[PDB]
Amino acid sequence: SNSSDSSSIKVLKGLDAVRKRPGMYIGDTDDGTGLHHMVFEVVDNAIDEALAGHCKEIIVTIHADNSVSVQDDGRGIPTGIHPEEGVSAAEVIMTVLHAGGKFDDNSYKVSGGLHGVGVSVVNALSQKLELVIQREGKIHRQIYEHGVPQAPLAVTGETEKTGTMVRFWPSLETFTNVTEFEYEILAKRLRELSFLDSGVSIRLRDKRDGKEDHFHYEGGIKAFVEYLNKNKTPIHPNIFYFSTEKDGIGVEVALQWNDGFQENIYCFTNNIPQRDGGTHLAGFRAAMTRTLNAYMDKEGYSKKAKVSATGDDAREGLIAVVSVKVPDPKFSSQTKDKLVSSEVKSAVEQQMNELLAEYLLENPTDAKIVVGKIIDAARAREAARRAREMT
Amino acid sequence: SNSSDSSSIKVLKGLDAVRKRPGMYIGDTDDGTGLHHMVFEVVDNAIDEALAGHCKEIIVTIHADNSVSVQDDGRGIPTGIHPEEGVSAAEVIMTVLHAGGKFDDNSYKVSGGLHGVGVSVVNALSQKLELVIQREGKIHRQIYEHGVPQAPLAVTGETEKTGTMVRFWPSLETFTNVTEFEYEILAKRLRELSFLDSGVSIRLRDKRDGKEDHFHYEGGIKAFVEYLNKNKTPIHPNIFYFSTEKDGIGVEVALQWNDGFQENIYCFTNNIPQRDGGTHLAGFRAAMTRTLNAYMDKEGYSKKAKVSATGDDAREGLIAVVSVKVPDPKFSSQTKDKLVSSEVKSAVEQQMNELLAEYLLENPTDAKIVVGKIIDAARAREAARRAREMT
Ligand SMILES: Nc1ncnc2c1ncn2[C@@H]1O[C@H](COP(=O)(O)OP(=O)(O)NP(=O)(O)O)[C@@H](O)[C@H]1O
Ligand SMILES: Nc1ncnc2c1ncn2[C@@H]1O[C@H](COP(=O)(O)OP(=O)(O)NP(=O)(O)O)[C@@H](O)[C@H]1O
Repeated sequence: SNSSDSSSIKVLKGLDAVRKRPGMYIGDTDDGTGLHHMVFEVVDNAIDEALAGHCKEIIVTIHADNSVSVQDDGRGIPTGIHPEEGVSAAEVIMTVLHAGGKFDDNSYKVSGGLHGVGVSVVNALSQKLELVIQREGKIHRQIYEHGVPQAPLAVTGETEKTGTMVRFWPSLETFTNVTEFEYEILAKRLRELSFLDSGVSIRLRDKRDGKEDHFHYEGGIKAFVEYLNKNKTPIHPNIFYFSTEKDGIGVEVALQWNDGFQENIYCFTNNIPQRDGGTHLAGFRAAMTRTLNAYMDKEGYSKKAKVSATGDDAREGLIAVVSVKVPDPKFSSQTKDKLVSSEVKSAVEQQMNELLAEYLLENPTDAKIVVGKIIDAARAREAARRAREMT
Repeated sequence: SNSSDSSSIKVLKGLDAVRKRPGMYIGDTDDGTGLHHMVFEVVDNAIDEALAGHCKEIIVTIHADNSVSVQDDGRGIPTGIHPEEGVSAAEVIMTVLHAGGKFDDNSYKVSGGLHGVGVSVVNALSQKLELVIQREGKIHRQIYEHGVPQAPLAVTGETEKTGTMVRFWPSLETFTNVTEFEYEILAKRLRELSFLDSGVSIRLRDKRDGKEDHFHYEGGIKAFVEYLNKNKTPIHPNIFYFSTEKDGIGVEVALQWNDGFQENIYCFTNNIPQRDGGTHLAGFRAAMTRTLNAYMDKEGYSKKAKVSATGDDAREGLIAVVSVKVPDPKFSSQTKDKLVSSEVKSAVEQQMNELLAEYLLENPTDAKIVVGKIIDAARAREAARRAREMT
């Protein structure tokens, strides 16, 4: 009719569709976030090996030629010929969307990975990708150029070591504006990951200027909160912390208040951060609001001060880390920005409701100092409300 | 623990990936978000036929059995066998991810659709999908059960009409909790869709209770702003408006302030709404702040008042519709909640900076009034600010 022939229907094979529409896969290819998510897509997979108790060291290097390599010491990507595909499993996971060992809990009981597209997306959006896999006594190597394998995966040598090293050179045909890696952006994620995974040595090297770091904090998310408050001024001594595992879901929370008025809840799901929060954030906020007000009410603070007390008043100056371990998580996007697994909200809420209530009662000084802050917040808030009329 | 062989890696063929990980394709499958998005994936395709100037009526029906059908009087899905797929173009689009006519401007100059995934995702997550294509004098029908054709696309009759009808029954194996359609959620989308597409009769029929709607507004986004403000109180007679197309990007804005204090900015890219905003919102906000502030300064308002006038105060009680019409749009998620194409920010900002400036000049009464509002808001920002940090 109007160029509406059957031939007007174009089918994009292989990785063509991701290069064509990088947005739904990698996110923002302009503001520099999707470019860094490229390093993160690889790292996450290494962290997944760490979760399964395999990888205990990860080395991220920014090279002078504007490429990053992520080397881990896990089991290594499977190298054997695929039973259904005909080429090495290594090649399958790199060239096929929705191909991966994370479609069940057989290789990874709990993992951030689940889409079977992460590393293939990086490979697709890369001018070149070098893959070196050590496992089953052999060193394996394979070079890619825009997702297309240059030769079949080759056994280049012998080794007793196990591991996977993926080095990629992002395609500037995809990424614009921000085209070079930024050390600090990598350092932040890597540092938190270290806090989230004690025992895992994470080294960050920058071959452009020689800078480097070695994150191996062992204090967990409690030390993480301490870190988040370093150039802050916490108002109470006892960081509220708990780590439960109920109905197959793990919820770990560490939090503390400061004298500032900024709210900062860092939410994670199987170590993947949720910029857009989600069900865990929801369960956490509803739980903290119910609990804090419940304490103010039963303790008469609400009565004393006739204070409203809202979530916002409560979250003012809050530094909290909420990490959940979910067997089969759900994300509303490929970049795991929002957690949509409904069952998680209750999981976090139940635990926050019970355990935080306990915290308040067990830590009177802390509870009081915090309640004061809330009341004061509710006061200044409504004072400003009344100040509208009293202009 | 050690489960890592080539057989470990699974490859989800066809629509299995979507059924496996519906989230990265349709979003939240439990709160109703994804459920209604299913309908919207369909409607959008019809709206693109409408943007292409081929569809004038769209009838969306919520059936008693909780299925929804969308009928359009457009070109109809290509029924001709696909050159390389060896199956009808209609079946290709319905069962193959990344297959459609939006990978170029041949069938559609501009279109919200671009992923070649929308309606196949729908079918994938539908326990049943009925397809009826009235094309080239013939009626073509085909039934799918969970993405699988029950029989090839068959010609069932003769016809004088062209159009596409997709009735789908969501899979309860996918969708949970909110599984019944909400008329209001559909009505809102369609009514704004009617505003964005003058000349397209959009009908809503609820076969559960007999409720019906027929949106066919012609005042464009200006009527849209009137509509949005009718429940409120606009403070100035003239709605700011312009429709330009520079550098290949069409940008159309319509705004008006009400004496309230909320900010209601609706952003669309090819009629697709952006809940999370994006580059068009960024440019809009920027140009808005700059223009007004510039006006307040040149007209000496600030030289008297002694205020900074931040955008957030300039946007109080504002209602605006920002519709961009871009060739190759970029979204950071399949659901398209945030536009990431950087070139649109410059586009919206420049256009706004020019015409908004002119508007304040060409419309004094309005300008002084709005500025009056801004002033009171910025002043109140500081009055409330005083009491705020005054206990
Ligand atoms: N460092 C690694 N060590 C071992 N196996 C790896 C590594 N990276 C990738 N793999 C395997 O290859 C797979 C496919 O990886 P990937 O393409 O990135 O998808 P994924 O693991 O499903 N997660 P996601 O980012 O949600 O798409 C995972 O299923 C792992 O089994
Ligand atoms: N009602 C309709 N009328 C005419 N053509 C249609 C209709 N629906 C779908 N089509 C054709 O089939 C296609 C595939 O639709 P779809 O699977 O839903 O992807 P899309 O249009 O690329 N958009 P998106 O949601 O971004 O993936 C479009 O590319 C149209 O050419």
